[PDB]
Parts: sequence; structure tokens; C-alpha cells
Amino acid sequence: RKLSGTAPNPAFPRGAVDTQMHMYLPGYPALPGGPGLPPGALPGPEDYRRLMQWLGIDRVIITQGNAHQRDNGNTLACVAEMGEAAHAVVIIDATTTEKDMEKLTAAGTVGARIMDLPGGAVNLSELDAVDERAHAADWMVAVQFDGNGLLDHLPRLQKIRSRWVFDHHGKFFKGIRTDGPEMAALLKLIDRGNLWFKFAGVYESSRKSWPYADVAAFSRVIAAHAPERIVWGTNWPHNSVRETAAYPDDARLAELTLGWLPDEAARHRALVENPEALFKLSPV
Repeated sequence: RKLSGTAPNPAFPRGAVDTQMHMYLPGYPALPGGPGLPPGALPGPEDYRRLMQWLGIDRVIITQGNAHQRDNGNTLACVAEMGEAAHAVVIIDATTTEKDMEKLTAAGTVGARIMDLPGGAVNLSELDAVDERAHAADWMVAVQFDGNGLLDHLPRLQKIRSRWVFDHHGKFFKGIRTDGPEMAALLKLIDRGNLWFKFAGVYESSRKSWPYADVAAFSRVIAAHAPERIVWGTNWPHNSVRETAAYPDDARLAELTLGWLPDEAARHRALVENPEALFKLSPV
């Protein structure tokens, strides 16, 4: 993996938050139900610190990988090793008690994860159970599903109590029209004020070569509509990539997708104020 390069231009503001990454420590096996660990080298704190230093990332949200299913051990241990800069997004479900939630909060947990696509630990059918607890704890929920099913999920997404983020540019694998009912439904969800939209992992859904114009088209529209509701992430360590040859340059990728925002004020929001609001972080 590439862990150094030329800095993003313009440079990230102090306090910049990577809202989308996974991290891996030795001694935390993959669990049945998931994809298994990243074949190697194990992408851990040392490698990610290098990435942070390259990009100018100051704060990181470390999210539970599918590899670990419902066992939060690795993620929590990564946050602890990373120290002040890191917070966790973990797995909860209907078995998670109030006391469990306080343990997770004290250990730096700021949210829970729903992953409806293959490999995910908790799919959309458990949304209400995750949401009721997250809301009670004043957490957020990261929600990832095939965006082309948005209209089917609309009634349940409307009922979400918590702050939440729609992962990875919505993963609209087939695209979406910028003025169709899908876009209309998404903007109405955003208007309510409890939904953020994530610019991370564009290459996991684009059917185009760089500069990923298909995803750019609708991402520009969403960011223009609601610049105080966009967040950004690396998608490090890019688990869907298997060969050195296809591994993205994280600084260039950042410049590209941040370039889809409407102006410089929106770029600062996307990197600092917006994630501070989504995750309820102390202000920089």
C-alpha cells in the first residue's frame, strides 16, 4: 500500500477528520460470516499514522470491519492504541444493554454500524433495534446499503431517530438520475436534518474511470443542496483492492471528491464542522 506522497492541495485544515477507515491489530481473528482479514500486510496503527501525516488528517473515526462481524475487540483496541485522535463505530444489536452502551461510550464509541451488503454483520432488518439504542445514547449510525433500493427503504429510513450517515456516496451501483424520485427522496431525508452523506470509496460504485464522473454528477447536487451535511473519508485500507497496481493515491482521491463541494467554506465544513456535528466531537 502507498503510505506517502505529495500533500493534498489545498491543504487540510487543522482538525480534519477521516470518517471512513478500518484498522487491524495482531491477535484479533476474523469471525465466521465475514470476508476474512486483509491478506497482508495487516494494515495497523503504524501504517495509518503515516497516512495521517501525509494527508494532514488530525482525527480519525475507526469503523468495525466486516472481518470481525459482531466482535468489537479489534476496533476498540485500535482506538485505544491511536489515543486522543480516535473514536470508534462498533456493532450493537437487540442484545446490547444500557450498561454495555456506557462501556462502549467510555471506550470512545460514537456510533454503530449497519451494513446491508454482503459480508455485513447487521443488516437493515435490525435498524430499529440499533437506532433505538443509538438514539438513547446520543450516538450516530452509519448505514450502508445498495442505494438503488432507496425507494424501497424510504418508510423505514424516515423513522430513524438518530443522527445517521449514508455510506460511500450511497453505493448507487447502477447510478441515479439527478432529478428522479431517488434524488428527491434523498434530499427530503437530508432536509429533516438528521442525515449526513459520505464522500468515501467512490471507486467502489463508479462505473467510470477517474475522475468518476457518474458519481460526481449526483454527489455535486447533494453537496450543493446541503453543504453542512457532507462528510469525507479515505476508505483506507481500500480492502476491495488486491494489487499494488490498482491501489489509489489517497491525496489525489481526496482532492477530487472534495472538489465536488460547492466552495471552500463547504470543504472546511466537510472536513471539520460537519464530522464534529455528526459524531459529537469536541470542537478543534
